[PDB]
Parts: sequence; structure tokens; C-alpha cells
Amino acid sequence: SHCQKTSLRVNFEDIGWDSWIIAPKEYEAYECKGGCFFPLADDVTPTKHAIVQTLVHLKFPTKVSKACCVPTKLSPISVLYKDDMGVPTLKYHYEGMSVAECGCR
Amino acid sequence: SHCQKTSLRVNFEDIGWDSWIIAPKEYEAYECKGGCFFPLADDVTPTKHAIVQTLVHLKFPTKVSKACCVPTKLSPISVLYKDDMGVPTLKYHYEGMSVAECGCR
Ligand SMILES: [Cl-]
Ligand SMILES: [Cl-]
Ligand SMILES: [Cl-]
Ligand SMILES: [Cl-]
Ligand SMILES: [Cl-]
Ligand SMILES: [Cl-]
Ligand SMILES: [Cl-]
Ligand SMILES: [Cl-]
Ligand SMILES: [Cl-]
Ligand SMILES: [Cl-]
Ligand code: NA
Ligand code: NA
Repeated sequence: SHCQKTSLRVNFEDIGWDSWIIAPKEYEAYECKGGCFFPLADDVTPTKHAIVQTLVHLKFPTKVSKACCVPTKLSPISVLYKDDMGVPTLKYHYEGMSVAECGCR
Repeated sequence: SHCQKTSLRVNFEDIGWDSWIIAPKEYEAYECKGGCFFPLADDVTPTKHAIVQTLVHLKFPTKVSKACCVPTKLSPISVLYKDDMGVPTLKYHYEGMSVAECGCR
């Protein structure tokens, strides 16, 4: 239905990061999934440009794409990584790794 | 090619806003168009979650969508609008109406 946060468990080996991220093996990154269509749910905050673009898409669907459901706020995680020197070091707040909020943009 | 700002001229009559926005008739809203794929251009700032999701999409294309090219910063415009009382009033900075920057999210 509407744009919302859903589960996405990410494995660092599968994306080629295990050479440098020791632990954890996986983490919950989440993803934003769903449509950007009218009517909109009242528990989410849209931008005016996303509203305008969605309306323009309705009138000219071949020429203008619809707004996209994307992460609008991100949260950090902690990773145990391999530094340039190669020693296991803790990165306490590795920013931007997990979805906090979703929204149409 | 890559995610970038392109022209999108929006007509308020075409989107049903002319009942309340008197002037201007049209304005340059811009849109964000292009792909979110590796390698990425060095004149843009990606988020870690968008990078991770794009990598996961490559490994599992049917299960996880790619990051989306969206506006990451918006600019205001000035509109002459019809207030509840119905008198033409200037809104000097109507926020969020035009694309300032694009990015993969
Ligand atoms: Cl609505
Ligand atoms: Cl939204
Ligand atoms: Cl806005
Ligand atoms: Cl803490
Ligand atoms: Cl930290
Ligand atoms: Cl790259
Ligand atoms: Cl980007
Ligand atoms: Cl980030
Ligand atoms: Cl000014
Ligand atoms: Cl204002
Ligand atoms: Na069309
Ligand atoms: Na797949």
C-alpha cells in the first residue's frame, strides 16, 4: 500500500564488505517500500514537491515519473572493522546504516 | 546516466491548484532523473544505506529494489494565492516547491 519501513537483513559478505567489517555478520538495515499515491496516510509528512510531482505524473504518466518511497532519516550501527593498520577497532556510531523513517520524495 | 536535476515546468491548472494559486501560471519545479548505479559520480554525496541497498539489489534483483534518485534539498517560490477570506495575498517563501539538489536515497 503506502510508503512504510519493512525488514531488510543485510549480509556484509554478500555485498563485498566482509574484507573490512569483521562483526556483526548481518544487520537489520530496513528498506522503504510502497506507493506514493493519493490519498496519502495522515501519519506521514510529505513535501510539496513530491505532491506536485505525483499530480503531474497523473496528468502526464509517460513524461513524468511518480515520487519515490525512500528513507528520510537514517540511524547508525556499531561495527567492528579492519583499520588501515589492520587491527580490529570498534566504530561505535557508523552513521547512515539503518532506516529510521520513510517518506515519499 | 546518473542522478541529476532536470527541467520540469509545472502548470497549476493542470494539477488542480489554480482555484487557490492566482499567480504565477507556471513555475520551474525541476525533477530528479537518472540511475543509482555503480560507479558513482564524485560530485554527489551518497548515503551508506543507499550504497548498501544498491549492492543488495545487484545480488538479489528480484527481492530488493535499487536506491531511487530523489530531491535531497528543496527551494521556495513566491505565490499569489486565494486566502480563506478570498483576497489575493502574497506568500513570499512557499517552501518545498523546487528542486535544489538531487541524490540517490
Ligand atoms: Cl491526500
Ligand atoms: Cl511522505
Ligand atoms: Cl515541503
Ligand atoms: Cl551510547
Ligand atoms: Cl563513533
Ligand atoms: Cl563508486
Ligand atoms: Cl547520491
Ligand atoms: Cl550516510
Ligand atoms: Cl528576500
Ligand atoms: Cl513567506
Ligand atoms: Na503522457
Ligand atoms: Na533475486
